[PDB]
Amino acid sequence: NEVIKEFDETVSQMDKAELEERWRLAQAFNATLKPSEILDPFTSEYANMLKVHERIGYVEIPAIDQEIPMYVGTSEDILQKGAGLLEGASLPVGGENTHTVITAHRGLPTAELFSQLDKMKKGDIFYLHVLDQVLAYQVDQIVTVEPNDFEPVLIQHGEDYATLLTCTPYMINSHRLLVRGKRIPYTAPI
Repeated sequence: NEVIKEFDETVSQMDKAELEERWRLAQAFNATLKPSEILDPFTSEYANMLKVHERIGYVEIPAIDQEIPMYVGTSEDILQKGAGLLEGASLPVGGENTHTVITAHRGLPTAELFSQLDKMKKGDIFYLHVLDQVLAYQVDQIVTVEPNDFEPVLIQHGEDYATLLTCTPYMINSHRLLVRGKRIPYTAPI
């Protein structure tokens, strides 16, 4: 809402060369990221090039009428206000051999957040708005796993993936719902 408008307003006032340089720095990070143990979020400075007044963009999910601001990390402060980029995952700038993981609560009293993520189906398309770029991902896999069974958020060579992660069943939170999309061609209108 206000936060998303503010983000896009700020970006539109930024220097084209700086936007380009920031983007390449994110790509460099994604090109050199080593596999690491990725923990369940519910129970740094490395993304600084993406930060615009602490936000790194937003995730747009037309299937559930959501546009949710994104931040770095999964602390409770972050998750009370938007979605968080998971520690150890790729930055949300795409590229071959990348897998970004974006997490949000299955609803809060005053924001639906990922409450309706269970409504998403294979073929649905969601969009990551990062700096002045918009990256489209099409849902190709939906699984629910125990917090201990987290292999599906790992980097797969040759692919460009983005997973939306929340808790499930609603209010029972015994498991995690992972909605995986694969990059499809899309560029924001100029």
